[PDB]
Amino acid sequence: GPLGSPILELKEKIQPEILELIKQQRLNRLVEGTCFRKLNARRRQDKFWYCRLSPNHKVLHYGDLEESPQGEVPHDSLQDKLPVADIKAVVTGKDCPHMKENKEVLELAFSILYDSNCQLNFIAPDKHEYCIWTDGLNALL
Amino acid sequence: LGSPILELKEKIQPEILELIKQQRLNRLVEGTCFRKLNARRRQDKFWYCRLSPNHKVLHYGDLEESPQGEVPHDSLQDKLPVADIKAVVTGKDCPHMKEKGALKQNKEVLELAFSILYDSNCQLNFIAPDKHEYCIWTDGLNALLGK
Amino acid sequence: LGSPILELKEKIQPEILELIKQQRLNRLVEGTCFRKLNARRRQDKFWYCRLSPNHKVLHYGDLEESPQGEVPHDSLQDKLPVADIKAVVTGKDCPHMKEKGALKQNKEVLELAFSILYDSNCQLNFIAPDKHEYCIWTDGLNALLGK
Amino acid sequence: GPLGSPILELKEKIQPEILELIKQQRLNRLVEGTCFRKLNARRRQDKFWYCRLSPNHKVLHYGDLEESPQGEVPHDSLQDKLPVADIKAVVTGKDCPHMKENKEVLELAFSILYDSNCQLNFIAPDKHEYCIWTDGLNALL
Repeated sequence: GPLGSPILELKEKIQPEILELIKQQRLNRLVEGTCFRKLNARRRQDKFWYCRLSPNHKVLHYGDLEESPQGEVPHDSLQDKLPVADIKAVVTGKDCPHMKENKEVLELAFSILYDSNCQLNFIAPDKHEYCIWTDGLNALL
Repeated sequence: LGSPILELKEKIQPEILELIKQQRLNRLVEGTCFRKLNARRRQDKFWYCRLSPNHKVLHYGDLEESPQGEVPHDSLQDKLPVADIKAVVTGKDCPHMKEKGALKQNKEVLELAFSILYDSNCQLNFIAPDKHEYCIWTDGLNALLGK
Repeated sequence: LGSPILELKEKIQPEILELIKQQRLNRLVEGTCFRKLNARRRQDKFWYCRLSPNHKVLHYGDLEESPQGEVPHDSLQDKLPVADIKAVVTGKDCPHMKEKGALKQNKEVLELAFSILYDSNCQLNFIAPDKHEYCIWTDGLNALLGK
Repeated sequence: GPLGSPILELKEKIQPEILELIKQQRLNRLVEGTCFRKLNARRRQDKFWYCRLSPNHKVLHYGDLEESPQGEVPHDSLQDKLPVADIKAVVTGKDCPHMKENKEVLELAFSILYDSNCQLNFIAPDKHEYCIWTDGLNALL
């Protein structure tokens, strides 16, 4: 009473809540993160590099790992960081600066462009990890 | 080619918005019995309005009483093609809420009033029987038009 | 450890059912003004019933008129702890729909009647003002109890 | 009119439709399928083996591939088939008959038990494919 009707709550409440929870889940995939292999390591062992979103969603954290992790990678421990605010664009495939030259690698390549003319270049280990980053970056941006 | 990780954004999310949208519209397909406005002595005092199953036309027609069963789309005299709708207005902005003489409405019914403007001179004027039917129509018409 | 492919079943699906559930319950938190039953000459002719924000207690109390603003939970005389509810009955199975004398209800209101049975002798008896409020209460009580 | 209210459609319509579409999506992941490497091939090349659900959801189809596919694998072309009706159980990890003996492989192992005491044993290529099969089999069963 005496105005308004729960008939409205499908559009006014249920719909935005569902969009929000799907948004949050696209972002939480990034918070969890991905371990990438250091492809040009020429160390005796395999070397790894981790990238993940901070818990408040405002900062990318990334850095070298001595081993592939079997659990959570604390973000503050990683060497490097990138304010999400400082991201200009995400580019994909042939558009990536490290891809100017191979059909399968192009499907896995993405780059984050930031600042002056800086770029954080990736080659995802598989198409699921690739989709996690590109979809999560779309949500973020 | 292309991971199932994408189907939250690309499949589940639009299919959920489509379900919600279709439900808002199907509430008008069911339709509503309205009190007839400017009804003379001895004329039918009700009329029914419902959206066609394909969501393309509003069917409507007078009724002698509030119906106990379903009123099929085809049995209603009149059609208003949805494409012909200019706008929906509510409350004080409805022509039937601007009557000055014997046709004036009680102000008590202001929160219940809406009109569909079509064809740059015409209205379908409504007074909802209640606030829930009001919301069915205004929310349903939002879905049919903008959102 | 453990893929994001699982979060359709394990995260999105339960969070959607929880949203829907919480909405059905929050419709009772808003509550409804009911017509007072067996009201004597000069007694308050309305009463309000609403669920506590934590969904644990039904608050209710008499009102002199149908309220224009919100009726806060705390201002209502009486509490019925949800845990104390045995059952919900409807229509012909409501005690107030079995009255034989001066307290009998018009049969027209049968589809609007429901009662909450509590404490193995007591009822809160309701006649919903309309079919939409009826559904708010019956659907809301289903969510509070079974589903 | 004159009975019922759209207030009911959250519980009676929206809720089951959403469960159904999520069900359908867990099953469609299987319809698309997964290419598995033939780990004990000792052919000159890599050999592959595909497994997928039929479009009507009633039959598993699987068989050897000469190459990793870059597209849709028609199900009728695959050598073998398994009525879903004939599936007794899905077992996981240490419970798998091919796992009686290695923490990372156990996380990827699953077996479909069918018929007499038959078993179709798998080692998923990655944790995403593993989850696609186990979640999809749960939906199916």
